[PDB]
Amino acid sequence: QPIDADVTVIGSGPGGYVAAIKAAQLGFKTVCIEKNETLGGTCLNVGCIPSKALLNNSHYYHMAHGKDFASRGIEMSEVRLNLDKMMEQKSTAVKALTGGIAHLFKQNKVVHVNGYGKITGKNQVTATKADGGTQVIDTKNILIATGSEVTPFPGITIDEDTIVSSTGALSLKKVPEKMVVIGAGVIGVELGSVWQRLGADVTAVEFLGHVGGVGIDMEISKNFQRILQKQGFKFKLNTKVTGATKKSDGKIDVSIEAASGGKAEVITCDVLLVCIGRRPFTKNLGLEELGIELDPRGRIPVNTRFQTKIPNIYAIGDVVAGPMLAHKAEDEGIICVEGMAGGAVHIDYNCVPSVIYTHPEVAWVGKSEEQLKEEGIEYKVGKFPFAANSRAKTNADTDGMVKILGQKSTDRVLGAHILGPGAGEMVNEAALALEYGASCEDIARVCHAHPTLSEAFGEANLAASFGKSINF
Amino acid sequence: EVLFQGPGADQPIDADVTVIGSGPGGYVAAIKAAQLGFKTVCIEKNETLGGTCLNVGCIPSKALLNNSHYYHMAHGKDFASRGIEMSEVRLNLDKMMEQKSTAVKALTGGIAHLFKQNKVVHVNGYGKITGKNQVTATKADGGTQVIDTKNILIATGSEVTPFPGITIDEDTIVSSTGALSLKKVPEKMVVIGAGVIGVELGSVWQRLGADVTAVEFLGHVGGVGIDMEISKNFQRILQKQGFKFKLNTKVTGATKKSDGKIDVSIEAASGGKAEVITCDVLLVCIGRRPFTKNLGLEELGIELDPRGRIPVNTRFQTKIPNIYAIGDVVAGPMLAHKAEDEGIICVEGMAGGAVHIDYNCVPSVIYTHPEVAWVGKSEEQLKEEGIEYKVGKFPFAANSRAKTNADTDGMVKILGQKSTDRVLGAHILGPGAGEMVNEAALALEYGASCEDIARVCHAHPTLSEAFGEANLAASFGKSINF
Ligand SMILES: Cc1cc2nc3c(=O)[nH]c(=O)nc-3n(C[C@H](O)[C@H](O)[C@H](O)COP(=O)(O)OP(=O)(O)OC[C@H]3O[C@@H](n4cnc5c(N)ncnc54)[C@H](O)[C@@H]3O)c2cc1C
Ligand SMILES: Cc1cc2nc3c(=O)[nH]c(=O)nc-3n(C[C@H](O)[C@H](O)[C@H](O)COP(=O)(O)OP(=O)(O)OC[C@H]3O[C@@H](n4cnc5c(N)ncnc54)[C@H](O)[C@@H]3O)c2cc1C
Repeated sequence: QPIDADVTVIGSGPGGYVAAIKAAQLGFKTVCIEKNETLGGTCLNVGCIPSKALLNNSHYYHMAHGKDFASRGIEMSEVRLNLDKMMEQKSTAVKALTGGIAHLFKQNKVVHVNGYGKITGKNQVTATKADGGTQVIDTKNILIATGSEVTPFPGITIDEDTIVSSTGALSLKKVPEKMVVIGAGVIGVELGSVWQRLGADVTAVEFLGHVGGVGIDMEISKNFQRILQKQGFKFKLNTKVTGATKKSDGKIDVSIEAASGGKAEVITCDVLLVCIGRRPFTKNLGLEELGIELDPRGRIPVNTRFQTKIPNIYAIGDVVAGPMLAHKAEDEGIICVEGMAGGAVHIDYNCVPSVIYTHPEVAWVGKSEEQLKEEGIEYKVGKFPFAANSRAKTNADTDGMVKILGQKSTDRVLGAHILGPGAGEMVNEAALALEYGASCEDIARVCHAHPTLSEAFGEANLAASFGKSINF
Repeated sequence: EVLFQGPGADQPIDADVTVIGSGPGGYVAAIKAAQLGFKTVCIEKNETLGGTCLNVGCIPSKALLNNSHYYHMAHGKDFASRGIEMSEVRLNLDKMMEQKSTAVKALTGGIAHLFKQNKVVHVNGYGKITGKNQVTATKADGGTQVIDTKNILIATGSEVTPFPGITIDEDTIVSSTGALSLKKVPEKMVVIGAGVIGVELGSVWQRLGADVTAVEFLGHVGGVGIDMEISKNFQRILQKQGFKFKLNTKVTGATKKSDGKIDVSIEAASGGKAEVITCDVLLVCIGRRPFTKNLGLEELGIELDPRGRIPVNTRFQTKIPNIYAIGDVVAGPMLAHKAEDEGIICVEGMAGGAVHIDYNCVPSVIYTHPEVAWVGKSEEQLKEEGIEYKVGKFPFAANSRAKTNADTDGMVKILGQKSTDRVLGAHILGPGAGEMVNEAALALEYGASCEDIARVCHAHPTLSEAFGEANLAASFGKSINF
């Protein structure tokens, strides 16, 4: 009863489920092992999918309940939130896509093994089911796609009741009266804004001086924070949390101080969301016994084919270095297995976009101004505001700008940074541009349809290339 | 103000470039010509700048499409399915029209401010070319102003094409202009022509509560060059929304009746099956055509083509070499971004630059919900050119952003060259088509392959992943998620 495979994938998130599918499409006898009830990993079950659903639903709530719909002649006397039903739309979307992956596995003849996978030899993986039953897979290659987990806050114990991670925050049973968020990174700002739109009094506390996490352009970050403050989202930047006490009355007392030191203070809230980071997950996988050592941050070191020290054991996604993003994991999955089959293996982390699905959105790809200064690159800047864009103006949705960074000597686009409507979709045109080594002039000369938000991308590139846009 | 020459301002002007018309082609050409260091004049006959597009075209239409879509989401099922519960969703049409008007006004004022900032001299009057190097503007007060100029750029745009025997009065018989400003939602509307303008304006009124039928002489919706499979799928979706179609049908006449309603007589296009349909508002949108009235063309010897366009060469020169023409008044797709691009490169050409534009990289968009957008070649075009191609498709129903948003109609279709994998056409029916097609336009500019695009790290979850998936299916034979 051992299964014989060519490729055994441990984990079914964006890295592993896509790697399983592609490996099957390339002709490899393929197994995928998953410990959880459903397939899809962090992204589908407790990440990107439920968060974007709540961002969409909460945005439309705000449009209806606030001023926006009345200003377009859509009149309603009495707009009410039904939170159970909003959660149910979220849950339905999750269920359909997790079902979708099960179908795709059958369609592609990927064998799904349920259980906790442990590498029990160079060419062997053992999955242990919840009742203790085992299934052994003897296998040519092993692909580790075990992903990430929440980074705990030392001294504060998450219980998913009143002190929640992202997981708990995606499923609160009612709108909290007061919420504090620790970490103003991408996840914190998205979940904070959801709850703020729905009625919560929300403050994010962040040790650093800016919101939106690592690599966000500083000017874009400042402009983004100012807009969110005007919506009602409060921030205490440059601020340390010392501790948090669960109280007898169900509330929480949170002690903070300036990050440099000084001014202690206590803030009370009904829910504390702890989202200071995420970290690679390799627990009880069998690495120590194989001699595969981790790097100081818990990642598995790999070569450019994604091979560990043991050349038939591979790793991809949130368990390895680079941006902890679902598209990044997916592409590492694809190219790893293409490599197994003898092909070239390339991904360029500089061409991997980041998106924040707030309203307004934020999105960027390539280098920020700060990165270009660190590196000593000589660059120029083009900017165009959405207030001068015809589609944004027609939609009455005009916050933000596109900022382009270009190289003086060659006019090469080095980075694209977008704050405003449609940023998430627009950054894909920018990623193609960076992949192709576009000049700012090339982008300015594309015949962008009129009226589109994309025209602002064209115009900011014109400003960088020629010195001046047309419409501003 | 030397920069505004209205009634009363009639001294002779000297210019390097005189642009006749302030639509997307003309106003942008003026701005760019000034930025290149030419002494530039733009002449406009109407009370506001920005032409057809700003005043009676793209801008007000897009505003009503956006607002009417939201009304649909609120008033039907969508908002309730997200737990957003509302008592009594009511249409305030005056207030919706007012949002539209506000946007138009801010953008027309925007162009006036840009002309100032760039030192473009705005002459308010009817321009007529009165010599190889001369334009005379006649103003509203009867006065005249001579511009002695080295180059002339004709950007006089287009007008609605009339329907013989049906008089547009902008009351119950409207053009696109009248349809953009109706006082009330008609109980029933007939639309003559199922081109882009017709389906957009139909759909607006359908959403707002009208019963709508479009009558079209050809066998498909969405105008010339739309891919036939995309057209059929789109038509089907619009039928399920409640928008009726009579294709392969000609209108033989219309009569305004004593009850205020209109009887529209129709037949099969080939003949027979005579029939009458009745409506409260009749929208006539069979086409648009180039506008060159009283421009001085005959006197100069500039002969028009049989469709009324001004023939020009690859630098946009007419047969008189210092007289140029761009935009809706020349050949090619009658589109704002097309006009604007011709304008820019024409004036770069006057300054000594290269003049290049690849029409196979010019997208078209329909701003319905779902949107339709495309660029490059359709299947029908590739067949008739004898090009060997392969197809990749990916449905929005398998895309995570579309699914999460419960916004899943349509697909992306990519056509790639059977041997080289070169992208030859991209055709998108669904949410976000208008924005997404610009990624495809950029790809086509480079001569990119299906593989090239499949390997771009599109962000997750985005609609654009469907674009990547369809390219992957075209390149490798199979996508990941379908
Ligand atoms: C709240 C939130 C929102 C997010 N939003 C976005 C977004 O909008 N865009 C974006 O790009 N990214 C987003 N992310 C990040 C994204 O979820 C991750 O980058 C992505 O899931 C990583 O994919 P992966 O395949 O490497 O690992 P994961 O998705 O973490 O999957 C790892 C899988 O392996 C399983 N597993 C682990 N060990 C074993 C074992 N020994 N045996 C069996 N199974 C095992 C796990 O149970 C899990 O299913 C978000 C994350 C969170 C928490
Ligand atoms: C309802 C509607 C919806 C549309 N939607 C879209 C869309 O979504 N996207 C898109 O790309 N296109 C759209 N279009 C088409 C678009 O409006 C045109 O292709 C575009 O305006 C053409 O630009 P132009 O500069 O060539 O001419 P025009 O915009 O027609 O401008 C010509 C200008 O010249 C002026 N003029 C003419 N003759 C003279 C003279 N002798 N002296 C002085 N002034 C003169 C006119 O008054 C006018 O202001 C739409 C059109 C309509 C009617």
